Amino acid sequence: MLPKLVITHRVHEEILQLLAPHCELITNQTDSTLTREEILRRCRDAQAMMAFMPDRVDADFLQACPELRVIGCALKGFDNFDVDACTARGVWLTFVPDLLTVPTAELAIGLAVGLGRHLRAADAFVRSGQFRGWQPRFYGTGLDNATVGFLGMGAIGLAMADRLQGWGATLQYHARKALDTQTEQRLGLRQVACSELFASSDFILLALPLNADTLHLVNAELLALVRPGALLVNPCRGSVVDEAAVLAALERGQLGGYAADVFEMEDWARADRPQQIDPALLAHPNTLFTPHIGSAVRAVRLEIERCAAQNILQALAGERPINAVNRL
Amino acid sequence: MLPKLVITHRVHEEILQLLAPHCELITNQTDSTLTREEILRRCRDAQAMMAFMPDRVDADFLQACPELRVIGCALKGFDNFDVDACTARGVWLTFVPDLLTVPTAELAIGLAVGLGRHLRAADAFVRSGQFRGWQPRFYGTGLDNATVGFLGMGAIGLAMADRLQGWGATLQYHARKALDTQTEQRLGLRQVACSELFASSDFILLALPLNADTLHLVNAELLALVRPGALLVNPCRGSVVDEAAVLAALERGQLGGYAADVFEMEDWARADRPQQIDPALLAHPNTLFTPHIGSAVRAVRLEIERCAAQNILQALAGERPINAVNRLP
Ligand SMILES: NC(=O)c1ccc[n+]([C@@H]2O[C@H](COP(=O)([O-])OP(=O)(O)OC[C@H]3O[C@@H](n4cnc5c(N)ncnc54)[C@H](OP(=O)(O)O)[C@@H]3O)[C@@H](O)[C@H]2O)c1
Ligand SMILES: NC(=O)c1ccc[n+]([C@@H]2O[C@H](COP(=O)([O-])OP(=O)(O)OC[C@H]3O[C@@H](n4cnc5c(N)ncnc54)[C@H](OP(=O)(O)O)[C@@H]3O)[C@@H](O)[C@H]2O)c1
Repeated sequence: MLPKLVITHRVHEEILQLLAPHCELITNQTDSTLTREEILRRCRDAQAMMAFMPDRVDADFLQACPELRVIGCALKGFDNFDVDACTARGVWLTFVPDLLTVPTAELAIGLAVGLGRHLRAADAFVRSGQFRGWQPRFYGTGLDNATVGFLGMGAIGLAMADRLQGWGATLQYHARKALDTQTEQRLGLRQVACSELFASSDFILLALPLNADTLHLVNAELLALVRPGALLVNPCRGSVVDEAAVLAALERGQLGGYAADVFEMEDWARADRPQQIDPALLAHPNTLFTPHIGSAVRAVRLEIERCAAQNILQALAGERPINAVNRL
Repeated sequence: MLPKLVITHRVHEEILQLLAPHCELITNQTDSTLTREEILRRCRDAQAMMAFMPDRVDADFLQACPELRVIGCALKGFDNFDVDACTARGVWLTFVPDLLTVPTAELAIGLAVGLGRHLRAADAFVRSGQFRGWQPRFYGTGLDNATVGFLGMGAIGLAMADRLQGWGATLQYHARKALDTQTEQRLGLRQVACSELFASSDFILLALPLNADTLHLVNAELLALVRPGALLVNPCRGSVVDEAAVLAALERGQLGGYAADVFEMEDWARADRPQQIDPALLAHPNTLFTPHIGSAVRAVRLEIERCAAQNILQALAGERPINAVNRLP
């Protein structure tokens, strides 16, 4: 009787082969996301769960799954997992601290450039077959000589700052805690107040987790302070911004653009979670969107799955998992 | 009697105000490109011309405009301007050496990320209203741990190299003349043969002017060498590549993607240029295109127009324009 491991989404064959000698595998080798009800059913007598972005684990889920020893998350932002409840029940919660960082930072910079330069409309125009040569059109905003503000300066904030080093921009950030002097000085980063960040940045790049303190942090009040025409890029979590306030800011022309890889409709732990992205936001010309593909780099996804798998195996062997989010 | 200046495309009002005290202005303050016949009509008795990327000046053009003393180009690559004919006829030709470099480099890296990460299709999907959370589609290629190859290492090549410093890539390049060692070492650039560049790069970024030597340089022979899935980005000139060879390499799935800001159809000096981009190339999913917007940054275009205007004014005053491309008596 090997301990039962429920894997909620498809995994590489290499990962199944890695886990097989140690676990009874209850797998979902399809392209689909299963219902919460079905996931809960599978986990009833499970000793381990490998969880992904669409998964949500609350105190009630854990209570109904009394044999769970570890939830190994194949992600960085564990906002949909009740860590406190995991700890109270003696359940390890693990994440993937580094592997998602660089692919997400690359995408965020791609979105900043694409948004500033009208990539969406530009490509549509060429693809229409109507291109006849250069025109005095599609004039946009570049990074050279601009001020770029980072909200949050953890892994992704740092990775984005690294990647903007040759770009002729003035870099500033707001964080809860100051970056160490050497890193600040290396990256040419200046620490500013949150309001100052919004008032003086031409590009605003969000790099915050979603928690109680950051929920709707980017609200109407804060957006009212932005330089007219400022560009906002959200590769972190949807609910860090109030998308309705963002749309309003775009429509009044105070916000020059919004680019996002993440959306409020994805934040399952919210009882009042928006069920869709507002069609008016989707239709706005000053936007650029991606469907949570921040870590969707082909080579990286096997490594992410492997990280989660190794953490799960450590927990099942009675070790402290290397990437445990909590302490028991 | 003031010298007549023909400005073929829309400029900022400030530039009109700068020029008006010294020139009779014949303007095109619309978003349209006028016909060559209309431009010739306007330029017949003009002393000056401010020219843009859609313009083409050949021997015949100059012959029809015997009073022209300066053509001030609001651009860097003057491949559609016969400089030899200008020089022979005593006409200054001026360009903009540096201002276009940085915004074009920014775009090219944007195109590299956009192409590698299926940004075009990803955005189309989200906007459909059918987004249902994290999903299995749109897995792509990143720059981290990838080999990035630059063909050419002039202003744009160097600007791109500068901008990729923190990206965790292995950078290599081919040029006719190598950079010095200190620069190569600081930027982590290794010089390789052209064939090796194409056989070993995950991303290939073009940074060449269009001339006799570079016309169709990126042809079937070179594309046949690439790693399955290699991504090609062209921010320089369309005709540096053979777009038919590119399409074929895409269709067989050897070339992973092609992103371009520039197209063979724009290269007016070529008598055998295509008149459009192949519909099949436009229809291919592994592509990302922009309509020659390399320097389309609002603040930069203003400074580009200012540069062309200043050069024109210098020439009309009887002095050598600071950014003259040619030398006269
Ligand atoms: N789009 C994607 O595919 C993708 C991929 C990976 C991650 N993400 C999301 O992006 C988030 C950030 O990722 P990361 O790897 O950079 O996480 P990280 O390394 O934990 O960095 C987050 C930073 O934000 C700071 N912070 C927290 N609350 C703050 C507040 N109220 N004001 C200012 N700063 C605050 C934290 O500082 P303290 O240490 O002081 O709390 C931390 O330094 C993740 O939590 C995840 O939700 C998205
Ligand atoms: N998309 C846009 O909007 C946009 C904007 C600006 C420029 N451009 C285009 O991009 C081109 C490059 O721009 P740039 O500013 O980098 O020009 P650049 O500073 O003149 O650099 C071009 C480099 O290519 C090299 N080269 C010339 N012929 C070559 C050959 N046959 N083989 C290998 N290398 C060769 C040159 O070196 P040598 O000294 O050895 O010849 C030079 O170092 C421009 O000419 C223009 O056509 C496009």
